[PDB]
Amino acid sequence: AIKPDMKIKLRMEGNVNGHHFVIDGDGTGKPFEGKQSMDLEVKEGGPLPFAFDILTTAFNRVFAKYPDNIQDYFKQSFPKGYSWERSLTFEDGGICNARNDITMEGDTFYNKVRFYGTNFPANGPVMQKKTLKWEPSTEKMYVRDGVLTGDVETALLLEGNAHYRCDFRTTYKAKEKGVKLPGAHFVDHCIEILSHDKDYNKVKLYEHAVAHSGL
Repeated sequence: AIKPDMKIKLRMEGNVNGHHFVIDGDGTGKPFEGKQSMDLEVKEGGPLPFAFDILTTAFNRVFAKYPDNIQDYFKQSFPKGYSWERSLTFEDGGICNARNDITMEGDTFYNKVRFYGTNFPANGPVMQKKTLKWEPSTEKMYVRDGVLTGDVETALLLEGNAHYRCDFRTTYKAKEKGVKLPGAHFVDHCIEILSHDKDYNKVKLYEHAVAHSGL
């Protein structure tokens, strides 16, 4: 069902601190190598009045290198696909909720992304655009009440040698009843903006991910 080379199509509609936007994406990935890249364009609401870095993790865990010894929930969820809901809790009270419904049509994944942020302080690094990047992290994967869940404790690097801490919780649900849940495991990952224009209206994004048993 999943080919060594797959395409990505994306539309995100969201609002952060009452600021509405629509952002489209076009990309390619190697599901078996755990690599994806995409070109993003802001279609409405630009130039965004907040850090682009808070949207980047909302822009498909099907593009993770899984070893044989861990059940790959994400490749086995296709062709029907799966959804996730995610909460982002920042140290300064900022909160985001994001959801994605992922379908596959031939060699292409379609992503319907929604993103909602609120309670970011006007003087904070997100609304002042002082964020530099996400630090690489490890996702902890386990089952909570019959639902595959993942936790990430990570941080944004800010200008002036400071970090801005964020906790992620994500839940993942296959469209097909019957897709067996995996055992607990880890996913190492890195996300990078490879290129951008002046106000981040056009952005090239890269992600690489590897699943392991922590040895």
